[PDB]
This record gives sequence, structure tokens and C-alpha cells, in this order.
Amino acid sequence: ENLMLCLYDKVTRTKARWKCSLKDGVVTINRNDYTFQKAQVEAEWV
DNA sequence: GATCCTCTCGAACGTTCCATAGCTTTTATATACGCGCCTTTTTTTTTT
Repeated sequence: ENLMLCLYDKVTRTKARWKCSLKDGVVTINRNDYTFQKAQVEAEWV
């Protein structure tokens, strides 16, 4: 259900922006299953 | 001692442990300008 089951190792933020590095996880997205080897997530907190 | 004159140079020691203040903790930001190091960019390379 759009749930990222992984392990984070690096999250860097510069006052407005995320830089999250996720590794060796399984993601299930809307009747689809996906597993990655690396994940680089950069969110934006308002 | 050992002449004479010019003239040049630089209970103390441990032992325990409270008591002072700090420090360092993140995190806002302006600048330059440092490495840092990602990633793709970009090649060089190997095989078919």
C-alpha cells in the first residue's frame, strides 16, 4: 500500500530540502511490487 | 708576580569524589572559497 520497507543510511537537509538515501528495501506500490538495491529520496518540507 | 703606551669591541600521597564552569550538543545566515564527493558524463575499452 505505497509502503517503503527499507533501511536508511544517509539523510541530509539544507534548511528546506531532504536528501535521504535508502538501501536494500522492498516497495509495494498500488498492485505492484518493487525491490531496489539503492534508493535516493529527496523530500521537501514546507 | 711578570714592563710601557696608544686603540679596538661586545604526613605526604593517595584516594576518593564532590564542586566550577565549560563545552559541546543543533540549528537559523550572510559571504568566499575550500575539499568532498555524487553522478552522469564521458570516454575507452572488448567482444561479437
